[PDB]
Amino acid sequence: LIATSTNVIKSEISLRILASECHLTLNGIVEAEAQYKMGGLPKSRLPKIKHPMIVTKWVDYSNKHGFSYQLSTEDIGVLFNNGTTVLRLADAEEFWYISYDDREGWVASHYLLSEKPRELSRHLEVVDFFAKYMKTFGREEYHKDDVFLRRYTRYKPFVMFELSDGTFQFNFKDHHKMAISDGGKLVTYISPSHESTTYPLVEVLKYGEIPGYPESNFREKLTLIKEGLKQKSTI
Ligand SMILES: [Zn+2]
Ligand SMILES: [Zn+2]
Repeated sequence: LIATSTNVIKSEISLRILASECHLTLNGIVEAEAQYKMGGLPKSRLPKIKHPMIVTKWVDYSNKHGFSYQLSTEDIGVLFNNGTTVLRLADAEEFWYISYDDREGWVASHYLLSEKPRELSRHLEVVDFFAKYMKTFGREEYHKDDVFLRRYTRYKPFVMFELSDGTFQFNFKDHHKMAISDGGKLVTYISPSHESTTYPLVEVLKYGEIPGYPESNFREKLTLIKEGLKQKSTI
């Protein structure tokens, strides 16, 4: 696998955290494969099926001062070239400014668009551009499921998204998408018509393919996924 591009992470602590999640779900995938091959049944209660956060839209321009994406919450993020992020909530009133922190890797600050700080004014002009184009977070109820994009990597066969809740999303050339969550225990298949279905990974392995989508070439995709995770874990 040869990454054509990826965002630059300047923080060693951030890189450690990223590598840990890559390591974590790769281990999970390998364990699911071991359960399939050797038949062990974990004492642990099975993973509750929960649809993960997904990236529904993204764009990688060179001349607009950032990478941008939309999430299934309809939140819009801009990943700026210095590695900071503005995450604009779908309500079009609140946003997070996310920057580096020497203790936690990333830190997020809560703002209102109506009370925009002057030192983020140009950031929000860029965010406004991408909002037009498209059309960490505490424990408050409105924010407890908030997620942002920590790292993306573009490969020829797929683009890989690493979300802040530990979910990994893989968009393949054939417009089949797969998201791995819950430490590699759950796989979410997103069809080319955006029909979303989530399964325990071990169940898909035993079945041999994604239910309802025999053309999705699951085993090749899972191999690519493992290669992606393995590579990113070495940084
Ligand atoms: Zn380990
Ligand atoms: Zn808020």
